[PDB]
Amino acid sequence: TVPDEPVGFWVESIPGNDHTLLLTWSETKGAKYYEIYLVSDSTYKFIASTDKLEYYVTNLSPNTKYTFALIAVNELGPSNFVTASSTTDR
Repeated sequence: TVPDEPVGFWVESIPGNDHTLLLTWSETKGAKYYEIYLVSDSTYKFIASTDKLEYYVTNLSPNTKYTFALIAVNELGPSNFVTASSTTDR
């Protein structure tokens, strides 16, 4: 089957850094990789694909609320999307 939807998707600050966010999520049944999107103007814009359980999104603007969407993917297809948000507030 396609993978489960990831859970525990969190967007975390990096201490003293207002240009980066650390995304993390749980290990997901069936997942061969994960794909991350930025939710921008109520559309999804590709950011990265990874086989890890975390990803640093860099070159962000300070004082901005960012929302991301995450899927898990295998050969059969993707899971549903899950979202999470945080800010780069100084």
